[PDB]
Amino acid sequence: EMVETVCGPVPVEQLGKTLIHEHFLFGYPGFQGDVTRGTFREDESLRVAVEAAEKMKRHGIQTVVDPTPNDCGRNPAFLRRVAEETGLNIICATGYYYEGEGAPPYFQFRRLLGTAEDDIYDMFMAELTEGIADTGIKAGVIKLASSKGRITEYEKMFFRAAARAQKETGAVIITHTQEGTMGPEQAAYLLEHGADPKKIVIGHMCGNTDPDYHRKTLAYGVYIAFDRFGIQGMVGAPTDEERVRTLLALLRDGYEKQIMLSHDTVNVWLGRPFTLPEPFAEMMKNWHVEHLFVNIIPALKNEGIRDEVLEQMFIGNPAALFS
Amino acid sequence: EMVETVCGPVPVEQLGKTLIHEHFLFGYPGFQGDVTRGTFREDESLRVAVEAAEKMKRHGIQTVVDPTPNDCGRNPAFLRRVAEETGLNIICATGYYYEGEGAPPYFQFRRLLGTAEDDIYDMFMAELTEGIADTGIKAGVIKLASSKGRITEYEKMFFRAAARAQKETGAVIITHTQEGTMGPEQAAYLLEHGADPKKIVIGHMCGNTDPDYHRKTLAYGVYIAFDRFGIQGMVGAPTDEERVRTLLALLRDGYEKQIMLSHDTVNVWLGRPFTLPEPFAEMMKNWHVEHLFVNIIPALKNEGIRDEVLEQMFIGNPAALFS
Ligand SMILES: [Fe+3]
Ligand SMILES: [Fe+3]
Ligand SMILES: [O-]
Ligand SMILES: [O-]
Ligand SMILES: [Zn+2]
Ligand SMILES: [Zn+2]
Repeated sequence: EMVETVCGPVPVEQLGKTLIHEHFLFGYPGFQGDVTRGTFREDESLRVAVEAAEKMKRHGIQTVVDPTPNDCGRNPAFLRRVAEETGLNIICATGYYYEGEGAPPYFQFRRLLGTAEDDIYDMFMAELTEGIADTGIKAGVIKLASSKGRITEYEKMFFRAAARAQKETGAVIITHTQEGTMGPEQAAYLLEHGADPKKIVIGHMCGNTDPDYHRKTLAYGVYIAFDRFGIQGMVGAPTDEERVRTLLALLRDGYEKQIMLSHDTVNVWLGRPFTLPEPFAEMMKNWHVEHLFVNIIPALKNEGIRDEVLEQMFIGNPAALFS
Repeated sequence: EMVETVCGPVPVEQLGKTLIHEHFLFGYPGFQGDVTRGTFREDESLRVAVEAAEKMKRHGIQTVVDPTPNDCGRNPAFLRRVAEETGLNIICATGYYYEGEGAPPYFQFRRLLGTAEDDIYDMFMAELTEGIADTGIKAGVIKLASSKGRITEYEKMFFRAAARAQKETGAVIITHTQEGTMGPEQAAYLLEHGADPKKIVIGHMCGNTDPDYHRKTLAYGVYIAFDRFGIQGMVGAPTDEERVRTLLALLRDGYEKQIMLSHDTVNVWLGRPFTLPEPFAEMMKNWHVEHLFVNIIPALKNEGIRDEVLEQMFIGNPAALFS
């Protein structure tokens, strides 16, 4: 009946229209070391974040899952400020990034000590049931991530710890797949360790344009997310045109109750400001929190997708997921 | 004539007896993500650090270089507190750890943007000549590090940025070599890019037990450090007995003016507390800041090493290095 948001427990029935995957803040591991030229401008960042939140509210969004990994600048206290200000529900995560772009040296060390998996489990349990540092904010989801073409042994420690923690807490698991790979593998591995498919979201599934890969992942009974609308050119990404074509094939096949949509936006980048070169920038020009509503949804409607299906995805699915 | 310490500029002539490589705080990249169970206990940590500082002072140490990488928990403000308390000079660094155990994803990303080398350079220049964040503390050395058997392209950006910055500032460069490899390569690569051998310390040279490897590194005119006394079995390290044998061979060959000594201790570990499993842990039992003075130095003296040579290493070499 309840889910933990950054402002405390909230009835699942009150979540309403939800974006399953967006980042208010995000930094690549190592951004901390660039503190002198890349310092965190709090007031400006909160402005940007609050504005992003208001744009979502304007399209009827009431809830956001922000699955920023512990090692990528996750900041629950900041999230709580964004939420207090806007009345938005924000659910945060506990978890580490994938080994390739995460910060593995620390838990790799604890693996040599032979305590890693249990320490990770302990960390999950603590942040889900007690609180994150001294914020007294609890995570509402566990965040897992795998590398391209592989779930590494480092990554598997997290997967195994997450299944254990989900068995103990009933927590929702949300994943990152890298460049359209390992969806089926992720679902299978989690299920083999007793994870509950109705509590799992395989993320970045839109990274793969082959509907059979999707059906293979969907066969496990898990949710899948097309959560990178707007992202074009970078991190191996397909086009929105392909995202839509794939999504339409699935919806037409009756998979609406297993699909959620989002953009994976990064509203404030941690570390030093940067600008993409307009080979990529203009390809990435619709990567913002309104893109789904302004561009994608109308396109789906013009292809015969009905309001009931849209509602299933944005409202009914998150409610079922968290309950 | 001056060098930047955490308490401001200091006459090089006043540095006195110096440990070239010790860490008051250190954490493996990713420690930040374990904040809930691994929170930073400031008061206790400052105690431990101040004590470590006093033990060094008691053995006549006046200056310590703490070359903790930016991405491994470097905390200049904390260092400044340790120094204010004890009167010890502490010189800190600017630099990132090696790829394999650092946090590469951030500057790897800026490489794709094609600005990495210049941003790193910009960071060096800023921390050496302006200050680190808002602490107003400037780094006195640039820290570089390479992987086992290789200096990676990621690492080479830092090496190239450091040569540039040293040409502009005359800053001292101090390196990490991984498991006794790349000493000669590091010196060659830095020299090829116009770095000054008399301002370079190739570190962890004690990781290799073959004197010809050492002579090859020493031929570039650089300093080397045997800076891991007390560390045994772990990270591929040899024994102190081997460290001593190798060091004796070099001193007997007249290399005293190019060698410095330290322990590479980690006085406070960042992230969650741990204990090394008991067979490794006893191997590592003398890994503490008094080991050199209580155990190693008397052994060198019993092998005929004179006071003048010891003084050359602990006092004369640091003076020449920083001037
Ligand atoms: Fe994401
Ligand atoms: Fe070190
Ligand atoms: O992501
Ligand atoms: O080190
Ligand atoms: Zn992701
Ligand atoms: Zn080192």
